[PDB]
Amino acid sequence: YIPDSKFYKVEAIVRPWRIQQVSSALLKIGIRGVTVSDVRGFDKFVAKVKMEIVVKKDQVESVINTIIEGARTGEIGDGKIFVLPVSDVIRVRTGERGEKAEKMTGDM
Amino acid sequence: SSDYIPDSKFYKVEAIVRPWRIQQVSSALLKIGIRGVTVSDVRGFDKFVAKVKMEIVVKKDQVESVINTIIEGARTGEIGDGKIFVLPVSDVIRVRTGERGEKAEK
Amino acid sequence: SSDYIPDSKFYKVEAIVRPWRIQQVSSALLKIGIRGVTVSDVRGFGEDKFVAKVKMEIVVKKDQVESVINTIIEGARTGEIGDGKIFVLPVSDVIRVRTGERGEKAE
Repeated sequence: YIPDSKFYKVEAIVRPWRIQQVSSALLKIGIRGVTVSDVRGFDKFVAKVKMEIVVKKDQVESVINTIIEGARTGEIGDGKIFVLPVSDVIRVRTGERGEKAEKMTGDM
Repeated sequence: SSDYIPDSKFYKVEAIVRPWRIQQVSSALLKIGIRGVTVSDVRGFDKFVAKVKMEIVVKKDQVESVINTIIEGARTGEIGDGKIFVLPVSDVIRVRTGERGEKAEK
Repeated sequence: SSDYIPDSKFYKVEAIVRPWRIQQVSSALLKIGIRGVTVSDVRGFGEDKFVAKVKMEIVVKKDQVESVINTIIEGARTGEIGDGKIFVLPVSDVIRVRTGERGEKAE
């Protein structure tokens, strides 16, 4: 990927009713945590949700594929996935940084 | 300089602007042929100022027209008009088809 | 290292933290002269059960990043599981809407 980076944010803008399917699919590949927020596409709007996950470079393709598995319906309006370089990941609780900081360690 | 660092094929143009200027920005962007803007409610400084984040991912060569157009739609002249951020995007994937890169952009 | 990869003039510091720590993080940043933090509500899905968090975003110069990280931790840390994470992403440029000022003038 260009830019090259140790970590990447995978940002998926998908249908709100596909949250659980994407989340469950990610869990199967060891991605235990996703961050979700409400967004609107074009007072007429289309409701979407942004799903954000930060992973190591070697996990990006698996994450993309897994999100598609959960989010795809075959109908126009399935959304888009963006990949952005992440220079650093820090765990607030411990100050751990990098690989020691990327995994989600919240309660299930 | 248009040669943004880091170099990337795509960039996210992220604008934090006044909530009431969103239709104006969207319309202005439509006038230059750009669609697919995503909008979300954010807040700046339990007292807050309501703002809207508008996000559009485009090719490197579209960035300057997008910046100019957002300003055109969002500027009022008063303090609090907001800011625009440009961030490198390594790839774009259309969920429906699996198309990647330029095919997936619009 | 402070020499972040990718190398960039600016970086977005993105903190996903406990909602009740907003005021402490904002105050702490103010104490080091940092203003212009933007916040939004997010849901940690990782019945439709979730954890409420707030995403705090600030775009700063490369040389402000370490102070910003440390200050956010100071404001947001409780020591208990669930304090959240900070992400750092390169930002190629900042533009002020009112003036059209770019680069450091805008940031």
